[PDB]
Amino acid sequence: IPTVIETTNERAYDIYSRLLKDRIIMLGSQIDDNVANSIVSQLLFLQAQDSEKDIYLYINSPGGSVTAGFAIYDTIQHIKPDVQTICIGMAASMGSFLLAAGAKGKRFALPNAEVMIHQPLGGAQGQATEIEIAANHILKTREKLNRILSERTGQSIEKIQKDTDRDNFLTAEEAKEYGLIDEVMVPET
Amino acid sequence: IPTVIETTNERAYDIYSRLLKDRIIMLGSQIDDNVANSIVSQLLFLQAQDSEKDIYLYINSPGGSVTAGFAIYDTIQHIKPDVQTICIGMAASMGSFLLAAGAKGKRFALPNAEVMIHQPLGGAQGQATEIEIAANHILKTREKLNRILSERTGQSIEKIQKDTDRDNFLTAEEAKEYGLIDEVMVPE
Amino acid sequence: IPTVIEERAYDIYSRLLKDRIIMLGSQIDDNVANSIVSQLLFLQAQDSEKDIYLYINSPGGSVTAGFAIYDTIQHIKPDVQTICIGMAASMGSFLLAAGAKGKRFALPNAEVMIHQPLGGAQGQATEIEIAANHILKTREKLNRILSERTGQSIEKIQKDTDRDNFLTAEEAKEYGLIDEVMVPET
Amino acid sequence: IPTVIEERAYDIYSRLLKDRIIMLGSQIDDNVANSIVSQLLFLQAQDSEKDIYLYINSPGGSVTAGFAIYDTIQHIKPDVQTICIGMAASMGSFLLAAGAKGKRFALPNAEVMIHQPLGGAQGQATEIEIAANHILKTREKLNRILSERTGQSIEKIQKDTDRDNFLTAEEAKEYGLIDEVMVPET
Amino acid sequence: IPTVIETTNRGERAYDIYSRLLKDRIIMLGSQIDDNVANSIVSQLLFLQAQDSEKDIYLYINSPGGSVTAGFAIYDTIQHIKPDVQTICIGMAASMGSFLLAAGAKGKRFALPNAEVMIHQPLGGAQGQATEIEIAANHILKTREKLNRILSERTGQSIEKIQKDTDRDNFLTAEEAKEYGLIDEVMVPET
Amino acid sequence: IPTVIERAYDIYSRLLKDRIIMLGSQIDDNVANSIVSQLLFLQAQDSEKDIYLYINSPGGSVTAGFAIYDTIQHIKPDVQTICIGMAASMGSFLLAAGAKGKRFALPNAEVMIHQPLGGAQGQATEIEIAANHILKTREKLNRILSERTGQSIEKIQKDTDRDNFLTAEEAKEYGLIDEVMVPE
Amino acid sequence: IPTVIETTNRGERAYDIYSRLLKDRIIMLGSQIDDNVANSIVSQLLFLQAQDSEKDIYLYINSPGGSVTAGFAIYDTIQHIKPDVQTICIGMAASMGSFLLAAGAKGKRFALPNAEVMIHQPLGGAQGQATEIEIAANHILKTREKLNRILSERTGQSIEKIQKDTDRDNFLTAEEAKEYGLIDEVMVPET
Amino acid sequence: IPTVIETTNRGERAYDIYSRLLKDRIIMLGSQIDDNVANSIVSQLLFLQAQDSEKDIYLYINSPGGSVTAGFAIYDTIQHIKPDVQTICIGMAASMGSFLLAAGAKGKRFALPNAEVMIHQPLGGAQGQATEIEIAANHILKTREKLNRILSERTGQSIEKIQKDTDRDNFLTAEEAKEYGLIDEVMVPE
Amino acid sequence: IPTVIETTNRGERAYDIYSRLLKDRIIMLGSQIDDNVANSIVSQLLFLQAQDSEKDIYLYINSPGGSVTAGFAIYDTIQHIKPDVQTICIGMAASMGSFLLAAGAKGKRFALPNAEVMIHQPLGGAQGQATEIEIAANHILKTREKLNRILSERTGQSIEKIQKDTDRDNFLTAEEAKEYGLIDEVMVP
Ligand SMILES: CC(C)C[C@H]1C(=O)N(Cc2cccc3ccccc23)C[C@@H]2N(C(=O)NCc3ccccc3)CCC(=O)N21
Ligand SMILES: CC(C)C[C@H]1C(=O)N(Cc2cccc3ccccc23)C[C@@H]2N(C(=O)NCc3ccccc3)CCC(=O)N21
Ligand SMILES: CC(C)C[C@H]1C(=O)N(Cc2cccc3ccccc23)C[C@@H]2N(C(=O)NCc3ccccc3)CCC(=O)N21
Ligand SMILES: CC(C)C[C@H]1C(=O)N(Cc2cccc3ccccc23)C[C@@H]2N(C(=O)NCc3ccccc3)CCC(=O)N21
Ligand SMILES: CC(C)C[C@H]1C(=O)N(Cc2cccc3ccccc23)C[C@@H]2N(C(=O)NCc3ccccc3)CCC(=O)N21
Ligand SMILES: CC(C)C[C@H]1C(=O)N(Cc2cccc3ccccc23)C[C@@H]2N(C(=O)NCc3ccccc3)CCC(=O)N21
Ligand SMILES: CC(C)C[C@H]1C(=O)N(Cc2cccc3ccccc23)C[C@@H]2N(C(=O)NCc3ccccc3)CCC(=O)N21
Ligand SMILES: CC(C)C[C@H]1C(=O)N(Cc2cccc3ccccc23)C[C@@H]2N(C(=O)NCc3ccccc3)CCC(=O)N21
Ligand SMILES: CC(C)C[C@H]1C(=O)N(Cc2cccc3ccccc23)C[C@@H]2N(C(=O)NCc3ccccc3)CCC(=O)N21
Repeated sequence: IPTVIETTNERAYDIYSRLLKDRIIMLGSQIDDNVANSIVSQLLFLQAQDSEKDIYLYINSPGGSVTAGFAIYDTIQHIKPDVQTICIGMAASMGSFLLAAGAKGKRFALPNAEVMIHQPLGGAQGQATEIEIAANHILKTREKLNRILSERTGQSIEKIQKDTDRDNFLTAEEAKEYGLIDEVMVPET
Repeated sequence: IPTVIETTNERAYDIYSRLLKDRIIMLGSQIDDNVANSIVSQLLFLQAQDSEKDIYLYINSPGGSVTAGFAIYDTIQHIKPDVQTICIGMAASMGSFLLAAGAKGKRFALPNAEVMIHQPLGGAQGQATEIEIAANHILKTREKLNRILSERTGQSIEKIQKDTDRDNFLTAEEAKEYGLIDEVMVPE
Repeated sequence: IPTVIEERAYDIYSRLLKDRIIMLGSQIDDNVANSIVSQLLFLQAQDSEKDIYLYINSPGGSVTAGFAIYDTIQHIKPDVQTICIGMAASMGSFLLAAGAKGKRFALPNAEVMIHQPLGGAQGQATEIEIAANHILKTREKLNRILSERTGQSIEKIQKDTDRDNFLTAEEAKEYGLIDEVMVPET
Repeated sequence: IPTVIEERAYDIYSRLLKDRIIMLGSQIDDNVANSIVSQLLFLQAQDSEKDIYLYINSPGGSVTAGFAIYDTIQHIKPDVQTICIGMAASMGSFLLAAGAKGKRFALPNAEVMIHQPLGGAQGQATEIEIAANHILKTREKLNRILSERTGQSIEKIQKDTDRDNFLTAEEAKEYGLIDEVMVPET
Repeated sequence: IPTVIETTNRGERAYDIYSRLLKDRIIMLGSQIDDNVANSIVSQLLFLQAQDSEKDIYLYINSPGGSVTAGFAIYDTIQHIKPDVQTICIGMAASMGSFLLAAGAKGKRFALPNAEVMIHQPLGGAQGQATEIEIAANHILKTREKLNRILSERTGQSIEKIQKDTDRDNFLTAEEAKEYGLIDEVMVPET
Repeated sequence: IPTVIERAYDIYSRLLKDRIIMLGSQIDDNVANSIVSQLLFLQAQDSEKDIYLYINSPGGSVTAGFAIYDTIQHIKPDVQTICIGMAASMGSFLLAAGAKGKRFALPNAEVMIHQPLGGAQGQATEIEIAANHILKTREKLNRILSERTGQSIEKIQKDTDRDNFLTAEEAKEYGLIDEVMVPE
Repeated sequence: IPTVIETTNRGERAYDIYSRLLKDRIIMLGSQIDDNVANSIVSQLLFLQAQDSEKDIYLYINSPGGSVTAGFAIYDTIQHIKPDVQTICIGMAASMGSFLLAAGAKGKRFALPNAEVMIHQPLGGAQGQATEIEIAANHILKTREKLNRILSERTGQSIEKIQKDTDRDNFLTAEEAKEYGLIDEVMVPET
Repeated sequence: IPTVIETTNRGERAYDIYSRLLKDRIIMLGSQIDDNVANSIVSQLLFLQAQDSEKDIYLYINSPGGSVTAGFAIYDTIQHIKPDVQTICIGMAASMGSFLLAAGAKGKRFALPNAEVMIHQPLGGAQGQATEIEIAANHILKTREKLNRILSERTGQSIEKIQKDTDRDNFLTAEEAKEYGLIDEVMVPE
Repeated sequence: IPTVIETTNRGERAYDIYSRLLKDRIIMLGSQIDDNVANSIVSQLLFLQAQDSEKDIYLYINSPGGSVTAGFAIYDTIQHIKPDVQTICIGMAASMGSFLLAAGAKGKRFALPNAEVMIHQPLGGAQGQATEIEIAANHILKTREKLNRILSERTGQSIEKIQKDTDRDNFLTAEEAKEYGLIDEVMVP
């Protein structure tokens, strides 16, 4: 991880910390509780710095913990600044959920980025009533995810259910048509 | 596993095979598909030998596969002879279910034998709809087990549900009172 | 595994085989298939008229090994009865359905399950394609034969095998996988 | 593995061997080959006129062990029928094709697969060269014999074995690996 | 990792050797491409643009390749930014590494004389139900078409030729890579 | 392993009744002891009649191989050697050790010859001892192969330096076998 | 392990090949010498004596050696019994295996032409306190003196030569073993 | 890894011992050659050129070799840059390590008296289908020709002799390496 | 590993204890000799020469030995540089460690009273074809002759005596090492 030195009228930054100085947050790995806590803490801090200016959330993630994902989601919605979401490389599972949770009109993906949507994965072991509890829980968390995706894509709950049943790979352009993003970010002129 | 000799007008038997000659079947281990297939085959054979005479099912088992258990259960009910069930040492899970499935009035347990009843155990991993399928399945299998236990003990489905929620250890005497067995087999 | 004696000594499974009963009681692999195939061919040579009884308590297994058993059942002259006791799943329930017309049974609390075939593929994109085309062609093949023997449509079987589908013995009868639920005697 | 009594007692596979049926039902290694070879030589000594039946349900295996079986089949006087049930892949399908002319069969839903031989090489560049030359020479050898026995060209076999190639029984007949699909009575 | 110290009029700065290369707009892609490596490269590229949107960037490539998806994070970011990104293959560029070598700015894709370039199909895996394997197979095949289409655009070779030539591992010399269109020049040694 | 009845025999034991010995696996001390015991027994049964040694082996222990070799040479009967499938390393050595004019291979059988493999670990003088030993055992093997193929020690050394795969026909030309056993 | 059936005037008996050799007073020492192998060989020797105390016994040796203690179980039993025990080295006799080769009856110790004979010191181990290591070291050294003394008696070589010659691994040809006194003759083929 | 502190006119600067050697244009190739080691050495070489394109660079070699590809990253970068790169074998230079020893600037390839130089063929592996093994075999053989050709150019020995001499492991003394042409001089004590 | 601070009147510096010893021209060879340890020691020796080509260097040795090749990297660099390199065995010097102890500047090779010196043959391994084993055996034997020749030169003992004496592990007291010629004096308190 390289270091960059910025000159003034000189401060040293690791490249990711430097991006954070310009209000860019990197969600570039599997989403676990650690990654969520860091992103949450960055979002809260960037608000305290400036509650008006845009934040940029870079997403290259295969997804991960639903619950950790919702830590990030709730914090994005809570804070005053618009949070732009930009999918580069890949956004899958909770990663593509969070891609869709970006501020209205500021959800992007670069041309060859990969977006995937599916159902949540989990597990249950033990007594029949314990398995029932876990099954009811993961199903309730599927309804919750599907409801919010419906709100933010404009697709129906019924269509999202059908389309998330098995792994569903989308192109950037297909993600735009679906409502997961607003624009495909074309290269500059 | 020792060998014994029978005389008459002489054959060598391993001790378990000799018990089988006197219509005694040993269910003495964890119930898996192998054990079930052997017990099923023994039951069918003993019927062909004599469709009138009683069969004796010895049970010292912690239970095991529900499906394999129901292979034994259905075969017991299907055949013409009465199948006595005798719990010695321990009958737990599907083992105690099968103890209760013995012929009416011929379900026994020795004084210090342990009987335990509980819910079926399982597992599910993967997508939400896959976990749903597995959960619906194990719950349907619970209703099925509870319904048959109700029929054979005389207890209500509601009471069996409550009483199987956690592990429930019973004495032989308590098992009699519950309806899982008919008598505690007293000594000379 | 106990021994029974009638002047001749038999292990219990071999004694069942003397009365034309074959035990399919485990995961279906190439060994189990070869044994069952060999038993079926032998029972035909003993008597080509008399019924054979195929006991099924199996979670299924190899599709290819399953089709060894299937083809041999169809090839031989005797009717092969199929009787599901405990559980018949995957290729086990396929073979349950392959029994002679009108002689496919299940006992009351037996469990029947149907689903799609499972497999794997690893390597280059064209290698994965080959494996994917293969498992899909083997799904069509299984679905076609199940359609023929249950009387259900290929389209319905596809829908119904998409995820694991547990059936009661009675539900299996209604579906056409078996002909009768074998009730207890009098 | 069940026992049948005919009084002489036989394990089911040994009984099949009494009727000149040899089971090739597993991965082909040196053990399996040695057993099959020994069975073939014995059956010849019993009767050099009567047909032998080689059952094949194998994913293949050792090329060299395979050629032990192949050479022994060709050497002995009796015709060796080959019958693919379930699956014949790799060296298994090679041996299926090596059966006596006009007596190579497969049951309707049996699976036949052909591909190139698999191997490995590790060490110095000249050691890898030696191993590479060797496996390539053994590919030419296999392809040449398959060409002779199917009637297909060496060039077509090379193209068709490049990647895994799954065939139906009917497709195997058209290809020349077998002479006929063994239909049931109906 | 060696530290070097630079001297100026406002002070001395200490740099790890790689960070010092980054100060001169040189980015090191020198390992298996995973999501971490991609995120770092992307972040470097975005930063170097903000420093100066006119000046060239130099992407050193010694990589066996790796994640296709992580590779496309780097690719899309190269194309998006204003500066030309030079690509220089030293030692080896294979799989997604050679793809990215070809994605350098037109006329500024280089390889040193004894560098190794390899092209092949993407690798993957699938396990489970037949319809799950179908999905994965369709996906990796669509990703092959996507890679082949872009390689066609940037080498000038046809999609049909790239398909044939990537079927199995295909090792190229630097000179062969030039002829193929993966690079523009073999970088000869100086005077 | 199937049983045949004539008196019940496992298939390999039945081959032994007709003086056929199976060398069908990696050569270790167990396999050698069995083969040696079979050879001594078959001599006691009949010291005139031929013995048939089937070979489908990748080779193995040099020392165990020489147990079989010395016993073949010692006994009165001719021991035919027949390579089916594969004969490599000590397996191809033993193929060559068959009675003069009765060394065969079937058409697609594989014969391979190479140097002996080994290992040494510890002090410099311990490695020296092990190196001298494996080199002396190479000379020994090369000398006997020279005697039985008719090739020179120098040519065998060159030809065994790296793995050398031969066809049955090539093995005949080389002198490892006398004939390729054709089908009638 | 194959079965042979011997057909005679009193019967039809079936033998595993090794048991058949034992019927002709041939004992197989064909593996690593541990306590099991020793107990079997001892039991065979005692039985063959009870069968016939006049007739020769034949001890086949193809062994890399092993337990010294187990080896001395075999040695002492050979010396105790009345019959001569011939020893025949085929393939290899090493460590305690070559010791036992030398322990055969005087004039009846053989090796086939390409058999390998090796002699060396006993191997062992010690771990723990200094006085425990001392005990183990004294023990293995006394056991070396014991082996060397008996080898001296049976080869005719001096204790001091055996010590020098067993210091490192010492490989001998059959012919060299004859010259050394470990065997009496190299068994040459018929003619 | 110890730290040394220097005193000058622009400060008092702390260096890890290896970084201090780099300040005097000395690069340490002291481990198995993998892609990391190559990238570091390449980056050091490019930096030392930018510092001063006239002054000599010193490449210390104590390596058993390693990746051929990574080795050629170092080789090509040495040849590309303007400064002479001296090569000095201390302890051991084997496989790609001895190749790089030979790639030093003409007349400035050294080895200390008891240093060990070894040359052999490249090692590799191949697993899978016959055509896959063919591809890998052709590749490692083409890479052998490539290495042999360059060694021929820099030692002055023929391609045929190098092939024969690299067939199995070949250990050389420093003096034998001089005679062979892998180095120019054995560096005697002062 | 503790830190010491040199508090002077001109320049306060912090040093890890080993780096501080290096400031006084003391090099620690205190572990198994591998290529890393050799490269570090070599680099220290070269640096100390550049600092002052007249002043003595002190090489502390507490090592069980290790790589012969790496050992000869250290040996050759000692002999090459202009300063005398003192060698001081404390605790233990074995294998290549005792070789390097003997390679110290004439008259400046020391050992403390209860230090342990051990000499033996080099250890190695060989696996594969007979000709490969031959090559490895010839190599380790040539390397033994090389070590024995240099030990002979620096102890004053004959090559024949060193061969005999290194055949098996040979433990020496400090005093015995002096008598042998591996060191010049036992450093008394
Ligand atoms: C609506 C709150 C934004 C306001 C309230 C509050 O509820 N929290 C709890 C709190 C803790 C962690 C994460 C959260 C995420 C979401 C919501 C709340 C979260 C802390 C917050 N503070 C703050 O933001 N300070 C700004 C700041 C300063 C320095 C670093 C980072 C942020 C401190 C003072 C205060 O009253 N609050
Ligand atoms: C009892 C018959 C009324 C049921 C019917 C049948 O469906 N099967 C299939 C079958 C196979 C395995 C296990 C089963 C368990 C339960 C029910 C069936 C089971 C076998 C049975 N046979 C039989 O008992 N023969 C006598 C016998 C002799 C020796 C051993 C065992 C049984 C063959 C003749 C016949 O019509 N049947
Ligand atoms: C189709 C045969 C019914 C007729 C024909 C044949 O095609 N095979 C091939 C063959 C081999 C193995 C398994 C098969 C499975 C299915 C179809 C074929 C299979 C063997 C068979 N034999 C036989 O049944 N013998 C009777 C027998 C006696 C005792 C045990 C087993 C079988 C030997 C004599 C003979 O001509 N045949
Ligand atoms: C047709 C003969 C000319 C073949 C010839 C021969 O070359 N071998 C070598 C040999 C050994 C093993 C496997 C082989 C496979 C193929 C060819 C050869 C094989 C043995 C064979 N014998 C035989 O068949 N005996 C009959 C028999 C009886 C009982 C069991 C098995 C075989 C013994 C007598 C004899 O001359 N021969
Ligand atoms: C061309 C605009 C669309 C760029 C736009 C934007 O979309 N992002 C998102 C973003 C995040 C990560 C990686 C990306 C890669 C490609 C595109 C976008 C990427 C950040 C960017 N910013 C910036 O460059 N700031 C300057 C800077 C300073 C120091 C380091 C890096 C960047 C912040 C200000 C701003 O409006 N944007
Ligand atoms: C032919 C004699 C020259 C051999 C002589 C001899 O020195 N041995 C030692 C001995 C043991 C093991 C393996 C050997 C292999 C090769 C040579 C020798 C081997 C065995 C042999 N015997 C024998 O053949 N008995 C016949 C027999 C019958 C049945 C089965 C096996 C052997 C016992 C009686 C006897 O004096 N001898
Ligand atoms: C020469 C007598 C001193 C032997 C004496 C004795 O000391 N033992 C102990 C004993 C046991 C095991 C192994 C030994 C090895 C060496 C010495 C002794 C060993 C057993 C022996 N017996 C016997 O040989 N019976 C005959 C026999 C029959 C069948 C098989 C084996 C032996 C029982 C009768 C008897 O008095 N003795
Ligand atoms: C010698 C010029 C002809 C090379 C040319 C070029 O092609 N590269 C690419 C490049 C990158 C990495 C490693 C390489 C290795 C070999 C060849 C090329 C390599 C970098 C170089 N730069 C430079 O040296 N900058 C100075 C510098 C400062 C600090 C440390 C290192 C270098 C940047 C400016 C520039 O145009 N170039
Ligand atoms: C009498 C000349 C032959 C010495 C000459 C040389 O050939 N090397 C190669 C070299 C590299 C690595 C390790 C070695 C170990 C032993 C011998 C040589 C070694 C280094 C030296 N330099 C120097 O000392 N610079 C001063 C310095 C400053 C800081 C730390 C170390 C040294 C660079 C300038 C120079 O011309 N030389």
